[PDB]
Amino acid sequence: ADTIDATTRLVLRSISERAAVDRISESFGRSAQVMHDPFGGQPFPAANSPWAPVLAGQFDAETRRVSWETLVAHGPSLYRTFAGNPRAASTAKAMRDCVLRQENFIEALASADETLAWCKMCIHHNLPLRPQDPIIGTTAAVLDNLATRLRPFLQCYLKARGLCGLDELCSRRRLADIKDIASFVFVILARLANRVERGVAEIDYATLGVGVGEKMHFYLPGACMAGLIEILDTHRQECSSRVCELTASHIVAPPYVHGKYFYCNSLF
Amino acid sequence: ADTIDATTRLVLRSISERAAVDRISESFGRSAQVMHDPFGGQPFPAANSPWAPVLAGQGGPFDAETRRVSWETLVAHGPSLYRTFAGNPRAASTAKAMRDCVLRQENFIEALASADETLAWCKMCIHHNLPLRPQDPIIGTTAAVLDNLATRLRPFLQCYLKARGLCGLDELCSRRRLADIKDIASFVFVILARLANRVERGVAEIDYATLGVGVGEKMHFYLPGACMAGLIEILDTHRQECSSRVCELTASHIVAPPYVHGKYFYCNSLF
Ligand SMILES: [Zn+2]
Ligand SMILES: [Zn+2]
Repeated sequence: ADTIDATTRLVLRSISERAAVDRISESFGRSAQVMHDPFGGQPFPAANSPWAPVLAGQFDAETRRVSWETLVAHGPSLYRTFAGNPRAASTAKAMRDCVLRQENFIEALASADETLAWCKMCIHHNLPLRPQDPIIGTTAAVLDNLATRLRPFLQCYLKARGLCGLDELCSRRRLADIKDIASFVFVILARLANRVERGVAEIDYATLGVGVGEKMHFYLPGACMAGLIEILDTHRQECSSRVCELTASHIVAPPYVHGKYFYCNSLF
Repeated sequence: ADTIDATTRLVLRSISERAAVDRISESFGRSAQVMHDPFGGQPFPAANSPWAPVLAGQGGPFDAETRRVSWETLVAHGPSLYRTFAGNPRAASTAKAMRDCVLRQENFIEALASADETLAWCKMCIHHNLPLRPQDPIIGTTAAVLDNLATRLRPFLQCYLKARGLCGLDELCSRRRLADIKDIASFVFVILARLANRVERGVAEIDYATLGVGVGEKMHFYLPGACMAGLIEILDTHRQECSSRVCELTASHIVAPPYVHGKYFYCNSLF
């Protein structure tokens, strides 16, 4: 019969023996210490780089904003910085992974666009797509973030479109399944993340839906953000579910209104 | 061959034709307006309820210290809130929808607290021999705290679970077997996955066995606060058995989330 074994039950209760405010502050202190100088004195070289501000171990969207034209011109420089500094890149990748997994909804949308715009730029210049660089390497993080936030909404929305469920889209990972902006974002990110996870040497352009001799003309920078905000707004015109309208609305307008009832902690 | 069809490419490119700063302000306005009075005329009745503060469309952010209860207080006052949930299905569905959104956007410490809130609530129901109902706002949003914690801890747990000789995160949440529980991490994810599964299957009431509790038993193995205390602990101690620098970095940044590095640009050509 399936059950929690006796010894494990003791392990779980024994948590109380080592739980205390003091112990918590000491444990936090050790993690805080790690975050003080994570690059350990081997940051990205920033000499003569236009990306120096974001290469340092020192984020405001508007402050770090670039036009597409600027990304085309200076993109290769950042690409070369990533490729030429493996230790810093692994550091950066680890940190970026955590950032993307805790970003709010608007921030997550921007990270999705940062990812695809970065791929668009590489394809524009006929550069290989490098799974090991910090941006492509953390595709799964923004995918996971967006899936967690949008899953309830997409359960209804994707049904209205007559499309596969979110889980199905992300497991099938077929270009042929893309029929709207939601399926585009999740299928492409899922395809990209899957290639990264398998540890391929480089990522085929077809992964991004780009054929031989073509470029990523069907994606414009900002489309993830603009597109997903729009359907969160417009789906209510075709849907009679109040629960759905609340869900869509609260994603777009996140200030807390209701839903927490108590905090109970007997241990510290 | 596998390709993005031409019709869909038209749809995708047309996003630009409608994208504008104004349009975004208008859309945000419509969502903000819904959130002005989400219970829309049918709030929880709160007369002579000790839970009145958290039953209204509150005016400001949830305060963990103000809304703190001892286990003894939860046992005493729990049945009242339970009765309010069960007695007001329309208000409860509204509450459940909002809580689901909250839990899916909470930060790591908040997520831990919501896991304990969920399990302590279950333990209180079991204490009183009350049915576990999927329509209950707290039980009903189990999947939300599950998804959030999984998103945040997945890279850490890949290494940690392997060191403990346990199943992977995905396997744990797929198999959903009590026999796979051998530590706090597997406990939290297996139990939440089991509970979330019963919720989505729309059962009348959820068997206590779902939470690993047999006939007449009281969930002795769970102490309120164990999710938060336990998971904070392993994020601290795993580095002692693991030689990986980047794993230590991952664990530390989860515990200490202020931004340091990792974002490179913002590019939006549409608005
Ligand atoms: Zn809907
Ligand atoms: Zn490790």
